Amino acid sequence: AGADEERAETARLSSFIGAIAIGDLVKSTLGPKGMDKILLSSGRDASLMVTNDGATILKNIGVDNPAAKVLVDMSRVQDDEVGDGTTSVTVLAAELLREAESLIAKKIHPQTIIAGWREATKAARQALLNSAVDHGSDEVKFRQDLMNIAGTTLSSKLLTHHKDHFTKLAVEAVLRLKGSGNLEAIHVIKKLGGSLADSYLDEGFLLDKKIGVNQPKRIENAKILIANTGMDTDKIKIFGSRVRVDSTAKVAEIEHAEKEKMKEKVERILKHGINCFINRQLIYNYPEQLFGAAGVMAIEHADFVGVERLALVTGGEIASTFDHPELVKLGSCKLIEEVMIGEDKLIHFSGVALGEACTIVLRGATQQILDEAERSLHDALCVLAQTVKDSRTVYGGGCSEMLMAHAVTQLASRTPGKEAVAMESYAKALRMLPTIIADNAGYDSADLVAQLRAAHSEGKTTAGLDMKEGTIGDMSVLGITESFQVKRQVLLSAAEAAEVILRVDNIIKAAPR
Amino acid sequence: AGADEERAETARLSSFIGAIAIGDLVKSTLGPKGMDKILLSSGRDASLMVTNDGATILKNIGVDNPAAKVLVDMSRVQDDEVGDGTTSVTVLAAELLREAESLIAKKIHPQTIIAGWREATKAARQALLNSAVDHGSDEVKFRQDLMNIAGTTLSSKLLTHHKDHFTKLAVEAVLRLKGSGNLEAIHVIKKLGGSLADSYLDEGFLLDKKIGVNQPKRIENAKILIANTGMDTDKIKIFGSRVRVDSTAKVAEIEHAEKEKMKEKVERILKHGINCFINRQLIYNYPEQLFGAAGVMAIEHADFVGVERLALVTGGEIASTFDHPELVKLGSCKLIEEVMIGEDKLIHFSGVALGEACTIVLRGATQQILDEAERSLHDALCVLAQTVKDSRTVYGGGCSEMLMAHAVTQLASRTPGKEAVAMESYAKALRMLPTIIADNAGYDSADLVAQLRAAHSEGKTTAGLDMKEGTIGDMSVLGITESFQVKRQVLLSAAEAAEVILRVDNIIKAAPR
Repeated sequence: AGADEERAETARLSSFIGAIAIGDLVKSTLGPKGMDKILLSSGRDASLMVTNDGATILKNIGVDNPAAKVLVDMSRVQDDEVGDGTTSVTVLAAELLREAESLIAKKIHPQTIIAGWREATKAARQALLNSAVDHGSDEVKFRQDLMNIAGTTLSSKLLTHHKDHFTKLAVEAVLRLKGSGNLEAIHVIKKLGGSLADSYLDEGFLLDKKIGVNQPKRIENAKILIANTGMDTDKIKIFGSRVRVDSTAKVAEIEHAEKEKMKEKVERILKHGINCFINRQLIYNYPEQLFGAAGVMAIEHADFVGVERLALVTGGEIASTFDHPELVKLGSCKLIEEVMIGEDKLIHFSGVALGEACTIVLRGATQQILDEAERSLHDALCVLAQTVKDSRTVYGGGCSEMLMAHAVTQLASRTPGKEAVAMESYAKALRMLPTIIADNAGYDSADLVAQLRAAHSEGKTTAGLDMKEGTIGDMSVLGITESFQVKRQVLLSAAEAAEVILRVDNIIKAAPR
Repeated sequence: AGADEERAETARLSSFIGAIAIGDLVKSTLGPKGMDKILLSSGRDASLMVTNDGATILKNIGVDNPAAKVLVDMSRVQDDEVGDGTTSVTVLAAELLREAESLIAKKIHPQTIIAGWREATKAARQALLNSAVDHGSDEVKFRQDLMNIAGTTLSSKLLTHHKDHFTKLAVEAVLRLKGSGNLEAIHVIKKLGGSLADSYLDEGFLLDKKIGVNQPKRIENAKILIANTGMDTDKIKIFGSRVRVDSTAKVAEIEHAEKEKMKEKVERILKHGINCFINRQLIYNYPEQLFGAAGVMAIEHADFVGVERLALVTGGEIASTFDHPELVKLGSCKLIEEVMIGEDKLIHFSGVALGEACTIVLRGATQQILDEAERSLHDALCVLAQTVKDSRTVYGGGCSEMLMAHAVTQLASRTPGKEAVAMESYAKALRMLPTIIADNAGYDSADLVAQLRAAHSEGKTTAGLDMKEGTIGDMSVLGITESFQVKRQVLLSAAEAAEVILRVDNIIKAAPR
């Protein structure tokens, strides 16, 4: 914010360079046959993280001075709105900058060209409802639940040999989730034990905390108690001061007063039959001895985020002062256990009556490759949730991109003068995607482009790029699909992201999320 | 002393340089195709200020020694009477200085030449009587409310693709505003999302605070409580002074006394069914636990300005001590809730019975330019208030400037030789405006000048510069008009502001501190 004012040819360059740098790397990550990239960095890193998620690495690091971090930051909101699919939105935005070089020859007002985006809105709209896509998504569904798009998201991913099976699991998770109540209460955690499943579906919530060395091993017909206020007692406001006493015999009454807090907790805890206590904060030591004899399992410093999800699950409770027990607290009673899972001990909450919220647990052999499950897993939750609400999708594998390109070529001749060259340039941008997908397949890129264009022109929406084949094939059999709004938003977002580059001279940061 | 001293050519020149420097930055700003400017300076500035409105930026900063700050100050008096819309008054005054170069081809007394300023008065009258203007815009008004001047103020702003729709909305806001109420209760915030409307009109008030993580999600048949005094207790008007109590046993009573403040609050609260509590200041912790269990949503440290506006809307209240809830307070009861409109959550107050005090919330793409709208809408409220009050307007798009220019050319020849040279210089000043509006359009400036003059001299006031066409067109169809007093004052103000600089010869500065 101190200066570094750049104009026209050089200012354009800073954005232009940012777009080209990002485009080649994200480029290798598209399609069923994606390429893994290894990153090395110093200071609070430790090792090479292999991520083939075009958005995860970009979010993690803001490496340098040029403007692109905000453009990158934006893709996550897109994830919120529709998710990842396969990364492609960033690539299209970068490629319109390529013909900026052609424009120097044009030599008038770059802003005048910006008009083409006003037409770009038309292009976004024309693409919309002309694609001819899938139909159905009835609700729950028997065999269309998955073995489709999640597989596509993971096809580019290394884990597919084992994870194609657990990618399948994710849709079961979405079916329970759907109804009235938004996106809430979804939690999943990694484990180091190995099994031919690589995942377990928990009917309840997974935590990872323990009361202490002593206490009963298992509880039956468990009741749940949640307290806002801590077990600790002493200071308050209007302290009563710091004390000295006349015989050190009265210091004992102070000790006695502590016992009263212990007694209230045990006397009404017993009537309920209390099997487990969960508190989101520090716990006072005296009650700890009490809980072990009673036969009650308590949790010290339980995290608040886990608790809120649990409340929806159990049926909730009204959390206040120690009066909180019995009726003011609602507790589910199926099964609460501390269960050893092949090695690292954890606590399992299960059998929730509500059914609205559930937790997913992962297992594996034990290596860098097994850790990618955490990487892949974040991606799986978002893809499926989007598929239900949009109720619309598009054909993947580049099928969508070639058809649109045929239509846009016509447009450049149509538009007047100055607009026509700029509109034309946007059209040729779509051409690179077919080439990028073919090259990584191990087949000659030049042959692929021509054959691809002929099939899309013909009118078959299903036909697309088949990398294993090396030619063009039927995308629908493959099961590669993209959500409808991913394409709808990218067209509008690319247009509003590219325009800002030429128009604002002074950059840096501050504002909304 | 050692102070800067200048004579003849240099003294005049310092004034001369200040006028030229301002004109180049301001020229981009004028008319339906204006440019956004960002100025950065170090220290006592903090962040980038980009102001579309020319008057606001000049006032703010006194960058250097050369005099121009006083000329700038005059624009604000104009602003109270009318001000904004588009800025053109400053530009015209600056160009009058360029012809002074020709004045050296004379040499003794500029004051006889100064007769031109008197001549300028003659020019002002011609503008004010000629043309046709507009009449009514009498009060409330159904279709003449907007799609006129507000659109034009916005036209110089880039956002006007979807924005012009937003400008149209603002007149409805002024209709409620106007009356004996004066200028009060108007608040506007833009939000993340994507819709064609890009804006929502809220009959109530928009706020951004939360009681805490806990509390009911939505309140229905809401009762609103506003308190002047905080929930904090320990002071009073009579202290009971510094506290030391003979032993530790008594301090227990004091804690219990605190409970009475908690308890009084609940007893009054339950009968009413209180759904929301808003306090302007720090809030004591004990009540916070109470509100959550009850099912009441409270707001901590709410801004006072928002509160006053709300009182007029709800029906008001006598916000005193805890005796405050019930009949002494009036609470509107439609619906108060926390809503995630998109991906950012805010609290919405709506459904006010009174009907006169509304809040406007805007939707945009996701980045600065949208905040530009925050800039523009605030400006908009002032524009509408003046247009109705003035009851006078002129045609926009530079239509006004060319007509006056045709009349002034005759005047130069009409006067005797020396008067004619000075008289013609004022006349040519009007010529640059047609050129300035056309140049930012993206069309060659020279072609535009010849065609424009021919249409105005014909006798058609409505005809003007059409940037969208690339030639000239009918201004009236567009719906672009400028407030009438901007023209009276600029011509009257321009003469004496510039004149004081010339009237003093050989400015000499010396012998100070």
